[PDB]
This record gives sequence, C-alpha cells and structure tokens, in this order.
Amino acid sequence: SAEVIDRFFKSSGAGDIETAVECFADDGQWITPDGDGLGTVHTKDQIGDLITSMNAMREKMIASGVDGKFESPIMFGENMGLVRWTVETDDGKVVNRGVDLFILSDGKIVLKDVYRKVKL
Amino acid sequence: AEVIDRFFKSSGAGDIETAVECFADDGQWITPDGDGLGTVHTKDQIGDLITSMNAMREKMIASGVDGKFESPIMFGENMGLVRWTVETDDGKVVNRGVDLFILSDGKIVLKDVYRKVKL
Repeated sequence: SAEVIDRFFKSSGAGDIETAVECFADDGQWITPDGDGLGTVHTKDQIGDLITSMNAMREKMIASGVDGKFESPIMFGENMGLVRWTVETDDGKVVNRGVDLFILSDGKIVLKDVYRKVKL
Repeated sequence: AEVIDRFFKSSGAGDIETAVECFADDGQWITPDGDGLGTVHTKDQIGDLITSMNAMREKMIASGVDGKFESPIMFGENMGLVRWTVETDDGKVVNRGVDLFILSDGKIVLKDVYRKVKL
C-alpha cells in the first residue's frame, strides 16, 4: 500500500531523517538517476546522509527559482508504486521530468529506483 | 504480459507492421531523451521509430556493443517493467535503464523509456 511511500516523502521532506531511513527494508536500496550511466546504489546505512544532502541542495534550488514537485504514488498492486516528478520554474514551466519507482515488501521499501528524462 | 512479449519479438525481427499494431490507437512511446522531457511518438510514428532503432543496433553490434532486455515483470495486470542494459560482448554493462509499459484492453497504451544518466 502507498502508506510507507507517503511516510517517506513526508518525513524526509521535513528533515526527520530517522523515520525516513526506517521506511527502508534492512536490505533496501536507493538508486540515483545518474551514477555515470549505471546509477549509484545507496544502502540503508547511507540513505540518511543522502536525504540530508538532497534537502540542502533543494534549498539552494528554490532560492534560485526552480522547484521539484512530485505527484501522489500510483500503485500497481500492493507492492509497487510509481511517483512522477517534475522540475519547474516558479510559474509552472516544466524543465525536467522523471519517475521514482518504489518496490515494496512487507510494508518497507525494498527499492527506490530514480530516473530522469535526459537533458542537453 | 503477452502483448509485451509479442512486441519485442516482432520489432526485434524487423516486423514493424505487427509491432505497431501492439499499440492502442491512442497509445504512445516516449523516448528517454528529448531535452529533459522525453520525445512522444504516437502509433503513426512508431513504425519509423523501430526501423531507425534496428538500423542503429546493427552499427552497435558491428562496433561490439549489444543491448539486452529482461522478461517483463508485471505489477498488477496493466503494468510491466522491462529492465535493459547496454553491454559489451564481454559482459561489462556500460548503461542501464527501464521500459515502463502501461496496457489497456490488451494493447500498449504507454511505452515510457528511461536510462541512467552519464556526466
């Protein structure tokens, strides 16, 4: 169900990194969209730092007039959710689009696999 | 999963007409690039799309790099996830991605392609 995905976005977006990390299964992984064409794997032990650096960047992004937005999860069965996201200017021009793929098991996130459409 | 299986076999063998017919009339194929948004192709344009993809894959193989794909993983009934790689003939993966397939009434409504990004 979508509830663990929701908890993850609410807690990580408020800097509650402890409960955000605990949304992941002990062997869960978070795979970024870049990683030199392969994606960088982060294990549960590294997701707290990743969230922290990501929030710091998002602050500098917003001050510069671009914001990330994400939609509510679209569930396919109980154990898979798709989060569509955008980067857009403060007036609504979308400049980048992507998806987060969430694979769940027993109410924990086993995989958060991030993709972006590719820019210039 | 059947329409996805049919799609890869027919397009991968140059049968573009039956491959195009795997798509719903309002279906779409969205590329992974297209200046950060993805380029949308409708059913009318998917035939030319496959043909140019097959022509590229010929030059890829001659140059010693090959694309590979995993069998679809269904989540629910109307969504299939196909993981793919680009790898040398030696097994080293140089790029990874996914195709997201959305189905309705046995046709492909969305084929949404994503790749992991290089510098």
